[PDB]
Amino acid sequence: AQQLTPPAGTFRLGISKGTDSHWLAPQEKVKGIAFRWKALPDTRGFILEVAVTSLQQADTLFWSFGNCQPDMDINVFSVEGQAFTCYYGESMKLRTLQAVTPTDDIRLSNGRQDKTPLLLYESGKRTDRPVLAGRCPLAANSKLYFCFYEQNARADYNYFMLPDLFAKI
Amino acid sequence: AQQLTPPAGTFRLGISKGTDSHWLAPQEKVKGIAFRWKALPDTRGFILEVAVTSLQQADTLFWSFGNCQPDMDINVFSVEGQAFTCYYGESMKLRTLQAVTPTDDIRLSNGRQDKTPLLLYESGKRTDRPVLAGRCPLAANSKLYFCFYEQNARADYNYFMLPDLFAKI
Repeated sequence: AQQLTPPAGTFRLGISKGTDSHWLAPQEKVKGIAFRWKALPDTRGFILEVAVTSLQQADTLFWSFGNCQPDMDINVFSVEGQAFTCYYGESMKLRTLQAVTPTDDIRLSNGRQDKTPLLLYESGKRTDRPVLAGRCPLAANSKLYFCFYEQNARADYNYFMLPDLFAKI
Repeated sequence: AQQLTPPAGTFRLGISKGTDSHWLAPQEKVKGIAFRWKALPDTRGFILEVAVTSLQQADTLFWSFGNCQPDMDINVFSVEGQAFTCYYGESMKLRTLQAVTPTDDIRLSNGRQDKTPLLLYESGKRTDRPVLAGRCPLAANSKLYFCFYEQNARADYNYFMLPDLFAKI
């Protein structure tokens, strides 16, 4: 019901209708589109359900993900289809955020060219710290889903298992 | 017996005796120290066993690791104790290399300052693409281990499960 936030960074929602677009305000109402947010019980994170009934106000849904700390040493994204990974922090404290989106239409975009979703998506100006922008073409009587979560990086090998493993091979 | 290579990058071994140090040559023999390499049967990678018998030629073992492609967009390190992770490639094709070393004495050093292991380790010159360098103080009748391996990125959530999981919460 109430907007939930990712384990890190800023997840922003926008809508377009033809050549018109704008970023949605925190509790902004959209004609034909409803937003339900549910917290993840196991790991840190959430699922968002975009319930599309009508395309009267919006033809497309837009989203943008950015780790808005210009002081951080590391901030990189890995995109695999409709999913992405964000590595943020420093070498001595590297954190991982994982996310799953409705479409594979994800672009490394310039966060300073974000006046509207359509300007961010078609942004191409040179940037050392890009943000991610996504395009979700909408359909009536359909549901779209998002998932932002953290993964416990279970290392397959520890130093104390290595001497036995070396002798075993 | 024969030197093995990591799934990516270059793993270099060096030794020191007092204020004197040098990087070991591919089949360079060291008095009191033997190097046995074994391939990992499950995943892509290897284990190295540094068998120390005597400290007559060397009191300290040194090592370096770097991804030597300046053309490459991304190369970042995450160090957690005596273990590290390397994220290399581009956003659209990011790869992960994992490693286990004998000590937690790991530094983001400057590759250009690598004439000797002691110069690399104490390098303070600022660089955008550092190399990892570690110090392993040696002891007679002891064994040190290294492990370079790749981890199969099993994503905890997929878009197919999201509608059921949302309804389940």
